[PDB]
Amino acid sequence: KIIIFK
Amino acid sequence: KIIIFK
Amino acid sequence: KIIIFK
Amino acid sequence: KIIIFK
Amino acid sequence: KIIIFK
Amino acid sequence: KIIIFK
Amino acid sequence: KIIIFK
Amino acid sequence: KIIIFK
Amino acid sequence: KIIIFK
Amino acid sequence: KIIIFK
Amino acid sequence: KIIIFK
Amino acid sequence: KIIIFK
Amino acid sequence: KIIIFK
Amino acid sequence: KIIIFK
Amino acid sequence: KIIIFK
Amino acid sequence: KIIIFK
Amino acid sequence: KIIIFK
Amino acid sequence: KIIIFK
Amino acid sequence: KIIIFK
Amino acid sequence: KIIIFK
Amino acid sequence: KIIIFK
Amino acid sequence: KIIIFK
Amino acid sequence: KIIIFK
Amino acid sequence: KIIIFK
Amino acid sequence: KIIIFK
Amino acid sequence: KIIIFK
Amino acid sequence: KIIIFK
Amino acid sequence: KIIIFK
Amino acid sequence: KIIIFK
Amino acid sequence: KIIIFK
Amino acid sequence: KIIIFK
Amino acid sequence: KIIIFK
Amino acid sequence: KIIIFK
Amino acid sequence: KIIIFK
Amino acid sequence: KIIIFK
Amino acid sequence: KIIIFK
Repeated sequence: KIIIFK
Repeated sequence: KIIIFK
Repeated sequence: KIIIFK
Repeated sequence: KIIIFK
Repeated sequence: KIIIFK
Repeated sequence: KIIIFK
Repeated sequence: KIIIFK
Repeated sequence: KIIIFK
Repeated sequence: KIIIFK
Repeated sequence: KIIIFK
Repeated sequence: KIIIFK
Repeated sequence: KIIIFK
Repeated sequence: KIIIFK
Repeated sequence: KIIIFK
Repeated sequence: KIIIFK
Repeated sequence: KIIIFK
Repeated sequence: KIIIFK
Repeated sequence: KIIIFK
Repeated sequence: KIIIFK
Repeated sequence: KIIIFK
Repeated sequence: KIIIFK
Repeated sequence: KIIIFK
Repeated sequence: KIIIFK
Repeated sequence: KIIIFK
Repeated sequence: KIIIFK
Repeated sequence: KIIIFK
Repeated sequence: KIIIFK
Repeated sequence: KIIIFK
Repeated sequence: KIIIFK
Repeated sequence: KIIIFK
Repeated sequence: KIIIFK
Repeated sequence: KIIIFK
Repeated sequence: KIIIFK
Repeated sequence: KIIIFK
Repeated sequence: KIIIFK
Repeated sequence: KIIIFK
């Protein structure tokens, strides 16, 4: 899960 | 989980 | 968990 | 694998 | 693996 | 693994 | 809110 | 809020 | 709030 | 009166 | 009266 | 009166 | 509210 | 509120 | 409120 | 006379 | 006369 | 005359 | 009178 | 009169 | 008169 | 030979 | 030969 | 030969 | 004779 | 004779 | 004779 | 692999 | 692998 | 591996 | 002879 | 002969 | 002969 | 042989 | 043999 | 053999 933002 | 922000 | 910020 | 540059 | 540079 | 530079 | 990867 | 990776 | 990685 | 010039 | 110039 | 100049 | 950037 | 940046 | 930066 | 916002 | 905001 | 905000 | 700029 | 700038 | 600047 | 004004 | 005004 | 005005 | 070159 | 070169 | 070169 | 001349 | 001449 | 000439 | 520049 | 510059 | 500079 | 790479 | 790499 | 690297 290399790049995640929320 | 390389980059995460919330 | 390499970079996390909240 | 991910690469970002300018 | 991640790379970021200028 | 992470690398950041200028 | 603003987000940049460059 | 402002976030930058460069 | 301001965050910078360079 | 956010920006004014004369 | 945030920015003024004359 | 945040910035004024003349 | 006003925002100016490059 | 005013923001100016580069 | 005013912010100016580089 | 010259005026610039950037 | 010259004025700059950057 | 010269004015700079940076 | 001459002016040159970028 | 001459002006040169960046 | 001459002006040169950055 | 090369000449530049900018 | 090279000449620059900037 | 090289000349620079900046 | 503001700008000349030969 | 503001700028001359040869 | 503000700028001369040969 | 990456190669740059600038 | 990365190589730069600048 | 990284190499820089500047 | 070779030249590289910015 | 070789030249590299910024 | 080699030259490298900034 | 001025520039080579392999 | 001015610039080589392998 | 002015610049070599391996």
